[PDB]
Amino acid sequence: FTLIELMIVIAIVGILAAVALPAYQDYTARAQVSEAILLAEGQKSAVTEYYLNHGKWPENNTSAGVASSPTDIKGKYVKEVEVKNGVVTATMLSSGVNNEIKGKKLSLWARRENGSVKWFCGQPVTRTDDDTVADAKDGKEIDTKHLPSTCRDNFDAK
Amino acid sequence: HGKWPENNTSAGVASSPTDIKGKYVKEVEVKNGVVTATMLSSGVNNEIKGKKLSLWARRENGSVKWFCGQPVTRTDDDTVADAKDGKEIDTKHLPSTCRDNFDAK
Amino acid sequence: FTLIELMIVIAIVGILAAVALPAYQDYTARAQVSEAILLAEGQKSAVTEYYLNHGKWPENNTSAGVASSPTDIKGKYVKEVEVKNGVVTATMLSSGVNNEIKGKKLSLWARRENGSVKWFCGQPVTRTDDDTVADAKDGKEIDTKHLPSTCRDNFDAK
Amino acid sequence: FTLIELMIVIAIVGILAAVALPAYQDYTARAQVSEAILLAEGQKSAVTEYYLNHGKWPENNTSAGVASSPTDIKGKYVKEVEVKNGVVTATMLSSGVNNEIKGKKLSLWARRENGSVKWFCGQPVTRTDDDTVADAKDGKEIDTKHLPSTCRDNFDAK
Ligand SMILES: *[C@@H]1O[C@H](CO)[C@@H](NC(C)=O)[C@H](O[C@H]2O[C@H](CO)[C@H](O)[C@H](O)[C@H]2O)[C@H]1NC(C)=O
Ligand SMILES: *[C@@H]1O[C@H](CO)[C@@H](NC(C)=O)[C@H](O[C@H]2O[C@H](CO)[C@H](O)[C@H](O)[C@H]2O)[C@H]1NC(C)=O
Ligand SMILES: *[C@@H]1O[C@H](CO)[C@@H](NC(C)=O)[C@H](O[C@H]2O[C@H](CO)[C@H](O)[C@H](O)[C@H]2O)[C@H]1NC(C)=O
Ligand SMILES: *[C@@H]1O[C@H](CO)[C@@H](NC(C)=O)[C@H](O[C@H]2O[C@H](CO)[C@H](O)[C@H](O)[C@H]2O)[C@H]1NC(C)=O
Repeated sequence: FTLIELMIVIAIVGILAAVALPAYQDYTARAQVSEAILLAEGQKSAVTEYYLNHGKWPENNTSAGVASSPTDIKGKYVKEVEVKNGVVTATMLSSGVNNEIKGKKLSLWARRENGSVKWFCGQPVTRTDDDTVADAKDGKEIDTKHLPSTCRDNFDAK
Repeated sequence: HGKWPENNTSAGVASSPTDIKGKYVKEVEVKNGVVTATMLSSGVNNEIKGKKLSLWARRENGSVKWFCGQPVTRTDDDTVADAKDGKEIDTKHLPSTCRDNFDAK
Repeated sequence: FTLIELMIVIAIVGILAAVALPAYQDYTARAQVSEAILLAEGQKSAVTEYYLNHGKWPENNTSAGVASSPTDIKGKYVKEVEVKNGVVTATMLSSGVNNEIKGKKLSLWARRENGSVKWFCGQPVTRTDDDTVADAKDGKEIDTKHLPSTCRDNFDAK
Repeated sequence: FTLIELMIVIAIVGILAAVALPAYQDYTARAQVSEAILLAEGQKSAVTEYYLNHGKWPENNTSAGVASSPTDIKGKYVKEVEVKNGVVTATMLSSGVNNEIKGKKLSLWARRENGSVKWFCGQPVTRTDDDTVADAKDGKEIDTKHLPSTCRDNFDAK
């Protein structure tokens, strides 16, 4: 006979949350990845200096002169950050993150410019030789959709 | 947090179920993300008082989707089941938008 | 004989407002707290620098090099922000806020990482020693329900 | 002899619409103003930076580094947004709006905090000196009833 204004408006806010659910869920993940990136960076300094001073990429965190323990460079969504031959990889925690990005990671690596180096940011990579890396293809890479426009670099970016 | 709120206080709502009541609603309790609403005993039909429904959600991964239907219990973080017991509001009294089954996806 | 469509629909919008009342009232409070947090932050800079440059936490706002007057770091819902030995506490005004959060506050404190510091955000805390704080247990803490997921830190968080 | 249930219920929905008419008509206007406010903001950035970098308020849009043309910062209910000496005013279109708010506007202005500035939001204002504005009293101000609780600032708010 009457009461449908309360019933529909409680059910439009319910469906509004369902539509606002995936937007906040990738905005959210995309936000948790933007930090793995900040934790990865700032460690470029150590790595850059080590390379320019010696001409060899730092083998591990201790070589680069950073928390000798990967797990000591963690965060809220970051379970750690390891330096492996100049390549700095950031791992996403398992608690406090999206759902399709946890335990997932990215990498920052550089290239000899000769007198200086240039840095790249993208999906996990392994270093082959002092001037070549390759996709750490394995299945734990953070999905392209979660990576900034500034971190879409490919293993062979120059 | 990636975990469903255990109770009202966890969800950050009137720590007391009875504090989320109404004219026909005797309360609303959050039990592991599942929100159940109980029908008062005074001021209602006759075959719906003391009866209730539930709203529960499901991880969409990055977001969640909500369901509305007859009382349900949460089993695991992504599974609930009919709170079969006899106090569910009869299908005839539920909107077309609240006919969801325990296994709706 | 007739007119119940106008009577029920005016009474469903009335009860719709009553159901929409607590949702807007915690969404609202949760919004007024999210600012006390923004006012508290951005003062991390002063405090961080003071600590790293001297190895001692700033005793008060003036030491940290900020509005020497706590009341000078207020807002709409924020009655102020005081720095007490590196701990930055934000107080909720008494006018313009929820109802169960006014005159209530939170704290931001940091911890020596050795070469850098890490910040925490949560319910009011007091500093004991240069690397230890404790619950400013007293009854004026902003209730957990009003605090973001990013500001649920405990006095002993590391 | 009979048919009054159809006659009354068609006439209760008719009067229900008449009662729901003013509610949707201020909820509506109040909604069209909330945007003039969003269009006004986000231009605070340009204005803030211009002031902090030079110590003088941007004279006009071009100075602030925004669509050199006021009319280029319009919307659905917004006919434009002009920056006049740091004061940003938003004008309500003439088509697509309430009825007692079209061609009407509001202003956002700031104040030197010394090292930073604080923003205000309210009824149209004019800038007198670098730290003083005044009511642009003229009759085209959006009525207090249509302004959010967050945009009730007076010319002398500090
Ligand atoms: C740090 O990175 C260096 C990269 O050249 C690496 N050196 C070489 C030649 O690979 C360092 O390892 C050397 O020093 C450690 C010290 O304990 C050890 O002796 C290794 O045998 C030697 O290669 C890297 N340091 C560490 C601690 O691994
Ligand atoms: C709120 O829901 C939480 C869901 O994870 C739940 N935590 C866990 C781990 O189940 C909270 O309970 C925790 O906190 C309370 C606080 O008194 C108590 O210490 C419990 O032992 C602990 O599990 C839920 N909060 C409450 C108040 O129940
Ligand atoms: C600022 O924080 C400092 C933290 O070390 C604190 N110093 C010490 C040793 O606690 C400053 O106080 C010192 O300087 C003021 C200046 O008037 C005064 O002389 C105090 O006696 C002295 O401790 C803090 N500055 C202020 C103004 O309190
Ligand atoms: C932008 O705002 C400035 C605020 O100081 C204003 N400058 C002054 C001194 O008022 C700019 O105007 C100056 O530059 C324009 C450029 O054509 C013109 O030369 C004016 O004479 C000069 O005042 C403002 N820029 C514009 C384009 O108005």
